[PDB]
Amino acid sequence: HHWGYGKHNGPEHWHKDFPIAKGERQSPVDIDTHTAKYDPSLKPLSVSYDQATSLRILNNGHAFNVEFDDSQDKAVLKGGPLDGTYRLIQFHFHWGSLDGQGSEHTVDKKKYAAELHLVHWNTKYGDFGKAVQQPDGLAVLGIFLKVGSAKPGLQKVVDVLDSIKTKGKSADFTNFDPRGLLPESLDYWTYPGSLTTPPLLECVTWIVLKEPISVSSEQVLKFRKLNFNGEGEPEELMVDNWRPAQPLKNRQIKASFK
Ligand SMILES: NS(=O)(=O)c1ccc(NC(=O)Nc2ccc(F)cc2)cc1
Ligand SMILES: [Zn+2]
Repeated sequence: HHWGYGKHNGPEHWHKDFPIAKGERQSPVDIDTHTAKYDPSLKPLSVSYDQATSLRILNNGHAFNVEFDDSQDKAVLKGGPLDGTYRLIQFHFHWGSLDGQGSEHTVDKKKYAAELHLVHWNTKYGDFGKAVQQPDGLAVLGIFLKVGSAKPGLQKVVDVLDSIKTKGKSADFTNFDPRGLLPESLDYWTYPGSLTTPPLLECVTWIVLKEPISVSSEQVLKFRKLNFNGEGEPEELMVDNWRPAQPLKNRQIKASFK
């Protein structure tokens, strides 16, 4: 039927509806730290989220998205490998059923418990729908989560999850500050890639931070109580909503740090 993360509709099946799944710049990938090349030409990452306007949180049946007002330059990503200004439209996470898996990117084959994706689109293309049709249309900032101490800036997200348990549920989520989800360092790896879910469009400049954030076991346990299904349908826990690493093919991962 329609795509997902189960035995019968999971990542190994996606290529039948989305042939680009076997394309030349698919994501995620394994980041081989010893093979990534330090690029001294990479500019400092500029994360400008002080005027962010969060609107809503939505369970879309695959993950949950915290959506932002992207009709003005309010929360933007610039610099690093990017040319121009990319506006924040939403963030979401991928996570595991167990602490030993859940991230999409891996680092020297290591899987983290989850991965945060802050999705931005290039303002020169006018809107998000146009941007995903362009090779430099999106910039996604990826941040690994490990289980340890709680992340205080994540708790407001965790506490609203009871109100969006099932597919199609949304709730107001204003005045949330995404700066509270960032690690101390903005050192990153970067490569050209794709959306990690269908339609798997090859429109993403990936910027993956070296430094993970820590979240508590209670925080990630609350992610795993979410449902892929809609209300009134058979319950399937929303866990392991990650795509495994894809072949790097003709790409070099660049590092901003030595
Ligand atoms: N996991 S990821 O690469 O960050 C990502 C980000 C956004 C989407 N897709 C999305 O938000 N909307 C969308 C809808 C229709 C399209 F044709 C393309 C994107 C999928 C994966
Ligand atoms: Zn994602």
